[PDB]
Amino acid sequence: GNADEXYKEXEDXQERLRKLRKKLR
Amino acid sequence: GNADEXYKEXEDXQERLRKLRKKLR
Amino acid sequence: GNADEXYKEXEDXQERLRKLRKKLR
Amino acid sequence: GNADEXYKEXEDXQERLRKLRKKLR
Repeated sequence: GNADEXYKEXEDXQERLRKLRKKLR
Repeated sequence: GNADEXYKEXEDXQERLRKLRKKLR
Repeated sequence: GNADEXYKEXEDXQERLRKLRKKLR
Repeated sequence: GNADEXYKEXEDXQERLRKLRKKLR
């Protein structure tokens, strides 16, 4: 409903930050 | 300096999302 | 329970990013 | 360049959290 939708959005943000840290370093 | 400090803050936010996902699930 | 807890955590992350953007610019 | 692009990505993530808070509530 919105539990899985949110979870998915959280892990997409975690992964975008992982990526942005690989860009900076 | 500037880069190292930004890198560490991005890691901190990534780690909070990692914890939020566990709290959600 | 966890609806308000999550909401609060989301707005803290939004505010940390606002802050980090004021640091960069 | 480097700064402008990082600034814009931080703004994009901030805007996603802004939207998630509305979806949660």
